[PDB]
Amino acid sequence: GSSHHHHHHSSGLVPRGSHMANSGEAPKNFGLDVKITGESENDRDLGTAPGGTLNDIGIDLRPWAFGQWGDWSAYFMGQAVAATDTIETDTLQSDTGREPDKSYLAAREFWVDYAGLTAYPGEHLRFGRQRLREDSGQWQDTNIEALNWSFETTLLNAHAGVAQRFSEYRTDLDELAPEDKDRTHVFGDISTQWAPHHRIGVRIHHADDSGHLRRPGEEVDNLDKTYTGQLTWLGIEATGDAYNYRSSMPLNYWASATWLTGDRDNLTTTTVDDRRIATGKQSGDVNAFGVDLGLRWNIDEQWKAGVGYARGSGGGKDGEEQFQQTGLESNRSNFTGTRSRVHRFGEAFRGELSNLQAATLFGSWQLREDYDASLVYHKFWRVDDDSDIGTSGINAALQPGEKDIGQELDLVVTKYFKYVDEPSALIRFRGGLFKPGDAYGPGTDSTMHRAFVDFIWRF
Ligand SMILES: CCCCCCCCC/C=C/CCCCCC(=O)OC[C@@H](O)CO
Ligand SMILES: CCCCCCCCC/C=C/CCCCCC(=O)OC[C@@H](O)CO
Ligand SMILES: CCCCCCCCC/C=C/CCCCCC(=O)OC[C@@H](O)CO
Ligand SMILES: CCCCCCCCC/C=C/CCCCCC(=O)OC[C@H](O)CO
Ligand SMILES: CCCCCCCCC/C=C/CCCCCC(=O)OC[C@H](O)CO
Ligand SMILES: CCCCCCCCC/C=C\CCCCCC(=O)OC[C@@H](O)CO
Ligand SMILES: CCCCCCCCC/C=C\CCCCCC(=O)OC[C@@H](O)CO
Ligand SMILES: CCCCCCCCC/C=C\CCCCCC(=O)OC[C@@H](O)CO
Ligand SMILES: CCCCCCCCC/C=C\CCCCCC(=O)OC[C@@H](O)CO
Ligand SMILES: [Ca+2]
Ligand code: NA
Repeated sequence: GSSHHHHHHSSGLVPRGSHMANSGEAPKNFGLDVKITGESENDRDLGTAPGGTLNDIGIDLRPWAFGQWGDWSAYFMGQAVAATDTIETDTLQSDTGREPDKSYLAAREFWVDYAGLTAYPGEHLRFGRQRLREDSGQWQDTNIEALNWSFETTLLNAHAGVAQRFSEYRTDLDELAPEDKDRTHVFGDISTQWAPHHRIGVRIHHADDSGHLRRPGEEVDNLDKTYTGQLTWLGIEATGDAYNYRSSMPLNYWASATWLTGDRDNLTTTTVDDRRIATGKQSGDVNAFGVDLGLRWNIDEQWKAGVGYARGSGGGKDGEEQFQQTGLESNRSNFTGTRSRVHRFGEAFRGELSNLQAATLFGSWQLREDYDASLVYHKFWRVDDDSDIGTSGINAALQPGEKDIGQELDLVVTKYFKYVDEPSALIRFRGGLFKPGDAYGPGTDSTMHRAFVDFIWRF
């Protein structure tokens, strides 16, 4: 069930001979996930700077081990990558002692788990570097060192945990991103299925930085923090089979509203002879708000379509209304109603919900467990046209006073195999075409793309 070590993986594949493939089989003690990935990307800086283009291939091997003894269990998954350039073989990868190598080894997960606090198999406590994920992917979808308690039953779901990055556990990245250094996350949620297939819930997340900012006069480089924060996200979420590709209902929906409160100390800098020097810091409250809404029409067993709107506040008095996400999110979810997860704000733009408004349209198709396809359109705007947006897959400056971020068309197409009841492999095309709007200004490329083919096999 939900405690299975691959439960959260987007692939949704089942190895031949596993207990999940046939319940008469014993749980596997080991396996191998093999991934071959090609990536073409051009041009992430919209032509404004040298580099930013990829046309490259790689292999990513992920052996894993699992043991189970009464209420105790334990899991390890390693990772070895070899590629022709530094492509993305991992949708959850650290965004980048921060220069990745073409080839590297990593310890992806390593945890121990105790399920004995209660008799519910959906209840367990997990300690170590582990996959944390909730269904929207907008709060947590990452591998991180954590102590996390899960409780999943028919009428009640709840979770609580703490997490913090201490290393990347990678042979090529020796340092943490500044945003992660000394940042502790505590989180939890409670929800209930108040009617068959409809859930309502509350969610909380708190991030606290124990690190310090550079002092005035000190040089500032890319490994220093830009701010320290104490931030709390408090949300309400309602869903009707939002992320369930097997739904029986004719309509599926999601609605969430999140209030971000707390305080940030923002480092100030100036440039002095081509160098960046700290000049001080300024504190201020944050009082910001995010919303994501979606409606999906299940037209028949195979065809679906829908619409989405999301907005993360921006700007405001001393920047207090600048919404931002936890930093643990992927923003990838099954929001098109298929077995494949899709980036909620574009495979190319990869928007974070921060000073950003997005309108989305999608269609999808699927056949049994054998195929799926999704076509997604997005239009993006800034909320406050004198404030930055958050992270994105585009490295180009925004022009003050322009709200038109751009538009994007994405296509995902997947074949599952090894008709197959429980597939053990897949081949997927995932592409996004991004058309920058007026916020990107003159001299930028008219279009940009990011496209992948992935072949994944689980043994
Ligand atoms: C404590 C904080 C970090 C978590 C530590 C987790 C380390 C776990 C790495 C282990 C991988 C899974 C299997 C190890 C034990 C397997 C074992 O000998 O089981 C006995 C038998 O059932 C099969 O060999
Ligand atoms: C090993 C480190 C532990 C850190 C966390 C401390 C745990 C303290 C005890 C927690 C208990 C949580 C269970 C509460 C809910 C139980 C429940 O609703 O019913 C359980 C019962 O009906 C079935 O056996
Ligand atoms: C229902 C089963 C799913 C069917 C899947 C069909 C796959 C279609 C794949 C198509 C890929 C390439 C599409 C053309 C690219 C056009 C393009 O880049 O235009 C750029 C230009 O318009 C910008 O001004
Ligand atoms: C259902 C069909 C959907 C897509 C159909 C159109 C064709 C898709 C072509 C694939 C594009 C992904 C781009 C990355 C592929 C890997 C790549 O560029 O390899 C470069 C080399 O092999 C290394 O030099
Ligand atoms: C700009 C986008 C277009 C406008 C969209 C407007 C959408 C309005 C937002 C939807 C509100 C969600 C209502 C909650 C759903 C669950 C509900 O109604 O009650 C849950 C239970 O009854 C609790 O027992
Ligand atoms: C343009 C983008 C916005 C479109 C989506 C807006 C709507 C999002 C969904 C939110 C609320 C819909 C109302 C919930 C209805 C479900 C419900 O209460 O069912 C009642 C119960 O009897 C079910 O069996
Ligand atoms: C279920 C039957 C098949 C799916 C039904 C339609 C859903 C798929 C359509 C999605 C994306 C394709 C591109 C749409 C272009 C949108 C566009 O240009 O919007 C107008 C533009 O002025 C900006 O608002
Ligand atoms: C089948 C279609 C159903 C879904 C319709 C789309 C979803 C709701 C659209 C409503 C509002 C979102 C658009 C906000 C636009 C704000 C805006 O353009 O501000 C900046 C403006 O100066 C243009 O650059
Ligand atoms: C019904 C299908 C609609 C087609 C439009 C989908 C847009 C998202 C996909 C993005 C880009 C094109 C995908 C096909 C392969 C692209 C590719 O290999 O580009 C090579 C690159 O060197 C282009 O110069
Ligand atoms: Ca470039
Ligand atoms: Na339990």
